[PDB]
Amino acid sequence: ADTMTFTAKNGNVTFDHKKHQTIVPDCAVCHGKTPGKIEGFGKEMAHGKSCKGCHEEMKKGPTKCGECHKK
Amino acid sequence: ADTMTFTAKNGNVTFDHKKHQTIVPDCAVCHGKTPGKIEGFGKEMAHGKSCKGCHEEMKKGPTKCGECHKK
Ligand code: HEM
Ligand code: HEM
Ligand code: HEM
Ligand code: HEM
Ligand code: HEM
Ligand code: HEM
Repeated sequence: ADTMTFTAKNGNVTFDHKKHQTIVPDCAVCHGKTPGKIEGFGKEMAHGKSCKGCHEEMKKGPTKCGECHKK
Repeated sequence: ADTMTFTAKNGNVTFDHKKHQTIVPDCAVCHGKTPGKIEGFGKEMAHGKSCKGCHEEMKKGPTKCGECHKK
């Protein structure tokens, strides 16, 4: 439906945008004031606040390498 | 499901893999013998035969930078 697959040499990472919208109901959490592309998105942001950091803080969702990176 | 994102400093590239699976004759066109991770995939391959080259040769699909790279 609205799943984004981010390529990574160590295993692609599948992100269900629609599901995340259903459970994080404020776009601004991920996008600030402009839902759309996230400037700079890549490894550093994904391993920080844009992906892994939320999972770590909320104790829900993937935090170990292999939970995201699927060979 | 629905799209792949190839992160790039000059604008991420969104790629409808399923659509390409449908219209492009055989997985081997992009994957060789077996579908799996495309070793080396990146700028050189994308600007060559893996992406842009097909679009140019077959006169269908994006060949201009901004048609693929979106900020
Ligand atoms: C210590 C554990 C991890 C290691 C060693 C690791 C390794 C890497 C590496 C090497 C890359 C760059 C890939 C490339 O440029 O081809 C990358 C990117 C990425 N990682 Fe991880 N990763 C880990 C944990 C995670 C986790 C837990 C997540 C999910 C929450 C994640 C999500 C991502 C995403 C989405 C990208 C790609 C951003 C883009 O598309 O450019 N990683 N990771
Ligand atoms: C209803 C609230 C939201 C709206 C309206 C929204 C909208 C969008 C839009 C328009 C895109 C661009 C798709 C494209 O490139 O064509 C996008 C991408 C994205 N969204 Fe959301 N989103 C929302 C909530 C969220 C949430 C809560 C998260 C984090 C959990 C999130 C994470 C992302 C990520 C990682 C991308 C890919 C960014 C990129 O490729 O640069 N979104 N979103
Ligand atoms: C692009 C960055 C992100 C990636 C790659 C990512 C990836 C994932 C994956 C693979 C799952 C498990 C599969 C699923 O249930 O859909 C998941 C679950 C989850 N994520 Fe993320 N996520 C990202 C960003 C975020 C952010 C920024 C937050 C919080 C603000 C968040 C909160 C959650 C939560 C609460 C779950 C648990 C879902 C459940 O238990 O049903 N994620 N995420
Ligand atoms: C002359 C026009 C173009 C320029 C100047 C350009 C520029 C670039 C640059 C600088 C990169 C490397 C990005 C990075 O390392 O962060 C890149 C990679 C890439 N470009 Fe282009 N590009 C052009 C045309 C195209 C077109 C037409 C397509 C689509 C058919 C395309 C698809 C890609 C893809 C898929 C990557 C690889 C991103 C990744 O590593 O995942 N480019 N391009
Ligand atoms: C039905 C035929 C196809 C199958 C079964 C298939 C399967 C796959 C699989 C399993 C992956 C993930 C590989 C990984 O672990 O990274 C993948 C990624 C990819 N495929 Fe396909 N594919 C097919 C057709 C195509 C076609 C026709 C193209 C080119 C037009 C293509 C281009 C790509 C690209 C660029 C990736 C991302 C890079 C990568 O992850 O290796 N695929 N495909
Ligand atoms: C990973 C490499 C490639 C990338 C990033 C890429 C990207 C795109 C994009 C952005 C479009 C326009 C949006 C869409 O119609 O889905 C497109 C269309 C198209 N691509 Fe590719 N492409 C790739 C590889 C290929 C290859 C190898 C072929 C031929 C073997 C091909 C054939 C086509 C065709 C025929 C269209 C036209 C679809 C239509 O008219 O509706 N593409 N591609």
